[PDB]
Amino acid sequence: MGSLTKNDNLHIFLVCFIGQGVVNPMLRLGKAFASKGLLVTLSAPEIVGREIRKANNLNDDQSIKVGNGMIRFEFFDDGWESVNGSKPFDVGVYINHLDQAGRQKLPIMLKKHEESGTPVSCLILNPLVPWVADVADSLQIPCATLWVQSCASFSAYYHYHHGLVPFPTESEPEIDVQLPGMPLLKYDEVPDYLHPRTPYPFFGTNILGQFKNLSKNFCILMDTFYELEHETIDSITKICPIKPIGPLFKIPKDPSSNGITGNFMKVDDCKEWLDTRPPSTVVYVSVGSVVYLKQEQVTEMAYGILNSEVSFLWVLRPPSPHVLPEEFWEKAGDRGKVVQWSPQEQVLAHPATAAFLTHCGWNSTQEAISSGVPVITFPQFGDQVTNAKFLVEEFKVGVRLSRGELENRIITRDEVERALREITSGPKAEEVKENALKWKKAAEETVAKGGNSERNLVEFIEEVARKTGSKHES
Amino acid sequence: MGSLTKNDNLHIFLVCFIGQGVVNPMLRLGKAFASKGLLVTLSAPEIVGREIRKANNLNDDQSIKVGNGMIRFEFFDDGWESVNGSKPFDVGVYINHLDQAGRQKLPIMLKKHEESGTPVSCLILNPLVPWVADVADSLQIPCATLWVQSCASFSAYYHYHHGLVPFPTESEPEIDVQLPGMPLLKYDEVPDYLHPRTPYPFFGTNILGQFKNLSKNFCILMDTFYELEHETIDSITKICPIKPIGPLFKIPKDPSSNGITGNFMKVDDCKEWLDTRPPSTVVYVSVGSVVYLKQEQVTEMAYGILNSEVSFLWVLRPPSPHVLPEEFWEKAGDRGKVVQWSPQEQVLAHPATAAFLTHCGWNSTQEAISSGVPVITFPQFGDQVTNAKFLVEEFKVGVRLSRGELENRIITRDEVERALREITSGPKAEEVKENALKWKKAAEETVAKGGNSERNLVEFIEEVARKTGSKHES
Ligand SMILES: O=c1ccn([C@@H]2O[C@H](COP(=O)(O)OP(=O)(O)O)[C@@H](O)[C@H]2O)c(=O)[nH]1
Ligand SMILES: O=c1ccn([C@@H]2O[C@H](COP(=O)(O)OP(=O)(O)O)[C@@H](O)[C@H]2O)c(=O)[nH]1
Repeated sequence: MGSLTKNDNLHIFLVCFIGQGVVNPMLRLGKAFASKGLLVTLSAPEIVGREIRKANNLNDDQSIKVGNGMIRFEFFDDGWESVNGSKPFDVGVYINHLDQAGRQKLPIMLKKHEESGTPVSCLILNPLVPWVADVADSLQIPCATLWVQSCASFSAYYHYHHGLVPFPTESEPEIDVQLPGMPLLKYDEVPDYLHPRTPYPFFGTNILGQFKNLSKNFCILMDTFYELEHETIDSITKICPIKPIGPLFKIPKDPSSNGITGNFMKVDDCKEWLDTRPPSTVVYVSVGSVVYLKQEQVTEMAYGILNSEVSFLWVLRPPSPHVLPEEFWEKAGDRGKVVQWSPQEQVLAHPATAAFLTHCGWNSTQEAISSGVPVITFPQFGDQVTNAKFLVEEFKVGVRLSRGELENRIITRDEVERALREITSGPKAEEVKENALKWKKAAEETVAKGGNSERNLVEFIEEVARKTGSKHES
Repeated sequence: MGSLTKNDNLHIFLVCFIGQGVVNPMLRLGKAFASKGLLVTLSAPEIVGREIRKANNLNDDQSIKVGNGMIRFEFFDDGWESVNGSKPFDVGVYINHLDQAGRQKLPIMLKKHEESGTPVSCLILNPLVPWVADVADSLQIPCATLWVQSCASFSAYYHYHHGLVPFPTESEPEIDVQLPGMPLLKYDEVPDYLHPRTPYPFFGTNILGQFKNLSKNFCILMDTFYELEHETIDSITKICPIKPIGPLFKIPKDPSSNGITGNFMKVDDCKEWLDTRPPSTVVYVSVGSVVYLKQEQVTEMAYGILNSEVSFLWVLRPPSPHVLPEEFWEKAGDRGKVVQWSPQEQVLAHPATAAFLTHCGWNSTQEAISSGVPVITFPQFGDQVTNAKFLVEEFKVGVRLSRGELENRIITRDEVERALREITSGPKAEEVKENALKWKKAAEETVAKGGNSERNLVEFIEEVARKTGSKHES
């Protein structure tokens, strides 16, 4: 191999987009790198940097030490407030703006790190900023992308963008889709951003932008694990350099980096009330922050919860409706608790928790899998309808409530009551609970030393080290 | 009459509920009283007082001088944050809480004003705090209520609560309702909070609480004017002591009190862009802050606006979606402006404004009438469907777009385009514009010296003065 003529650290430079859905997985990846001694720069537009500085207490240089590793923050000015003015935020307009502004700002940052003696070893982007890979390719800087949805969802978008398999069109809106290494998907089980009936076609186009220059990333980091989607991963690896490294939230947390958070919203305290509950009795209900439920759907949920008589912890976050029935609060004093934002990981790990009524976002899908908590699937849009199909039919840890908002119907209180009673007692409840405990074990092993996800991460670091030549001068 | 043996001022004590929809009309009434030399106390729960102190710059005693009159603020602790805790806000829960807390706090405030030499002469409440009239009656303190919807809407709720006329029920959901002095209302033209199909039955119950003890108010102040609803007012006055004093926003504003505002949201600047527009060309589009439009409806609005080719000023306020088509912004550079919160009164008074696409809330309905601006009716829920029927069929200043969200259908872009083109040219556009200019004149006269609304206000002040005996000691 040759005698050592240099002993440089590596410098990982992550580039975020907007919102907690990108910052948190990106920040979790950066904390893993910093615990292994690498210098990590979390970079983001200034509109994100305002929320990061407000949520945390960053010092004058905005950096924390983790051994010889480090997590530092470098926010760049996207010029958005000056250009956008009084207009309401439009993510379709913004993503194009960040493309132009990012291509101007990133080379300046990278050139400065080169002059300052801290050259960037690897850029890591996400699907909504694929221009990072263009700048990386032009500078001969290795780059990788962090896919934060399931591998099933990746395979759907890949085959759609490349036209490798017939998808539902306006002429045939209801044909099934058979993807390699996947179960057969119904027309409404494909990530419905890609379906012609979607009200959000722009969300699909934005995700599809990752695939136009995907081959510029030498590695596709995935927030999933091999045991969970082994058949889909086997089929995709033959085409793309994907490497499952998830669940990102289950990687061992280093205490010297646990002070940093990517969550921007206040967290209500659920631990105190959960501790008073008998084990495996509370049904945790949450649709996240992006889902906005109509009043009529909330009412049927309240009556279903009330008629089911189950104990519950309901995350009912309003915008800036929603009134619950009066009879609900008469009985809620003994049975349930209603909050606006819960500590979901802590809640799913509590011994009082029995099930998770969820909208089936991929983070929640993985957190339920990793916690051994069975689910009631209540998908709304996007890849949720896909995650819901896997939770119930493939992972076999779930009970179905709805098929997504494109079904265009209110889920009645009788449907809510039946699903709640089914996940809490009877033969189906025992089956999905047992399967969920086998997924909890598999998730805890893949991130442990020697696990599939842990090995792929160290392999990525070593591959970066080889490309950088961190121990051989030139 | 007798020799004068005292020379006291009056003390008007207004009690608000929550939100700008109550604070602003209440504050406008208080400013009118203070310009006529009366001491005015604007009272509200502390959760409102936080927004009032943040929006304004109140001194240590929180009072402004207007001649010998005065506007002062006295916020009381409703104990809500301690009781509610981590629960999301529920107006159904809150209104009952404010009932219990209000009945405890108001007598303490009133008793203190009595001991401090500033006894309250008249209490003025609103329909969502009718317990004020109970406390006023027990203390022999005159009280009046401020009805902030149309007289047509009052007559609907009055006859419903008293069962004087058959309304739509679950058995007969589609029968018409004939109210005295009113045009025939279709089943979906009754304020739909009262219809069995409403998703918000609690909003109707809350308003109906005003009528259970309405007869304790010696006067019912109305934010309408006689010329506008003369036939309905004639029929109601025979039963109830109503006195139209509106439009409240068109009462002459005193400069020494114009610094106080009841609006809590930031105001984008539209005057600069409107000044560059040729006269009577811009279609102002706004659904207020309470209406939350789905993405699919926003898309059709954008394409209708774009295909209509009209100039526009669109108030598109998102919660804390909503993405507009890319083709929209290519053409919006020359034709339109999109903001999050506009100065609506200033916008409706600008000579460039041509029409108002509105959700037909009563404040917006009156502001369009008072400004001489024709409307496209786009009602959502509540009394809006009633205001929309009057705007188009009775006031004859409007063009109909939809019949409310209970119709349960997306208004297509072709319907948006047809309505936009109809209000901006052709014979209907000339007719509704001419009628709107006749309502502008009638509105400006009723608030001027000698007008119907102005006389009813001075008559109310004199009646308070007689009950108080402000010039004769005992
Ligand atoms: O009350 C809540 C709801 C959600 N979450 C977290 O927020 C993220 C949302 O995940 P998901 O991908 O399902 O939501 P989406 O992308 O659909 O908004 C997850 O990490 C959850 O654990 C949380 O901490 N508290
Ligand atoms: O962009 C906007 C929208 C509304 N308004 C004002 O807010 C009030 C809302 O009136 P309305 O009763 O129609 O609304 P709602 O009660 O339905 O929310 C009116 O005084 C409007 O002039 C405003 O100043 N700017």
